[PDB]
Amino acid sequence: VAVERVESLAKSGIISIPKEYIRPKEELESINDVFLEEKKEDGPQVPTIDLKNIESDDEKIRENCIEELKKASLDWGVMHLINHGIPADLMERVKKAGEEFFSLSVEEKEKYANDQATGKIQGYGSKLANNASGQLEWEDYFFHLAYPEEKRDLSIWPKTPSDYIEATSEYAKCLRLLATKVFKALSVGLGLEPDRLEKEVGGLEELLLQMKINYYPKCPQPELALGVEAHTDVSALTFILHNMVPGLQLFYEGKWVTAKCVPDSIVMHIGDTLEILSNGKYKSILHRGLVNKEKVRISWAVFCEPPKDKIVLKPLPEMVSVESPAKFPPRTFAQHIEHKLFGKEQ
Ligand SMILES: O=C1c2c(O)cc(O)cc2O[C@@H](c2ccc(O)c(O)c2)[C@@H]1O
Ligand SMILES: O=C1c2c(O)cc(O)cc2O[C@H](c2ccc(O)c(O)c2)[C@H]1O
Ligand SMILES: O=C(O)CCC(=O)C(=O)O
Ligand SMILES: [Fe+3]
Repeated sequence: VAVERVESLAKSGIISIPKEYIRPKEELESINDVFLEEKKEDGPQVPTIDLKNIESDDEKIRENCIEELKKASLDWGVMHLINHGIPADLMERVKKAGEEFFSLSVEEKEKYANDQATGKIQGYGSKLANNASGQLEWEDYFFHLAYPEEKRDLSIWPKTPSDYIEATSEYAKCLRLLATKVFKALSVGLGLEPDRLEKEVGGLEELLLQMKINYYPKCPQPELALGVEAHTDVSALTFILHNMVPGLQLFYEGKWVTAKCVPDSIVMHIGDTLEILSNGKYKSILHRGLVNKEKVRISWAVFCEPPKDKIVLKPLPEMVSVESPAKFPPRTFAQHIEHKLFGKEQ
């Protein structure tokens, strides 16, 4: 087998992209210039949610915050979080370190190469074709478990820069605390006890935080390919950071909306796991990512997942009634992923 990285392809000189990266004719029609889309101020826009008072002593003020978070989650399922409590400089250090790692040569990064054939899913890689179509996406990435600390495999974490492990582990610790706050506000919104949702996804013991760094090289024909294909996140919650280069688009009310860059904010996605548990109340939105020919785009996504086999996911009893039948059958995290993959393959 040959090992092809998109970064190498982007530097091979080619002025035209391989056939494997061109989307189907029907899909190409919806792809435009990400820079112009970013400028449009008409139509629905991704909501910005302020979490300053999410845990305020003032009852009226606290409830107003919880209510705004609830509404955005029921409608969009995605949002720009501000006043989230995570130090701005810590985030700068995480991004700087990621940029230094991907700044190394491909040959150097290959020393961290993953190997799916033997179950080694953590490390440097690029998505391999997994079905008849043979479609490929314009991106490389690095994936690894970031929390709980005792479950980590530090041996595969970048050794360059020297502070990658230190900054990434502290950031992971901060996100874990923020997740607990979001889970409580969301529980209360559904009329459940404060600790209900986080408990159903594994609690402090079983809940996992996976880190995926997405690297999108410049593309010579940006309107024929996608950085990431259209999909919904299978996680409970997803927290993302980026390098102020536009690219994320959301499929809202039948149309692809382009997300704007909001300084010091953190994008949060409601994932399939919470959508299933709430029987469809909280939305797991369809989204994708565009590439361009002028700037390299990078993003840092942290997926909060429940144990893959230990828990059977299904609508909670309180969310199901004769008038509101279950919208999803019972399945584990692993079985859910397999079902989604089985869909496209078929
Ligand atoms: O490789 C993958 C993957 C993985 O290696 C480890 C893990 O813990 C979760 C994962 O999730 C998969 C997935 C599949 C379909 C989706 O719609 C989606 O959002 C995510 C993904 O393919
Ligand atoms: O969307 C994604 C995703 C998600 O939504 C939820 C989740 O819990 C894990 C995830 O991880 C995906 C992934 C991991 C390793 C890979 O090698 C890869 O190609 C893809 C990512 O794509
Ligand atoms: O790069 C982004 O904005 C997000 C990519 C994405 O959807 C994912 O990694 O699941
Ligand atoms: Fe996603």
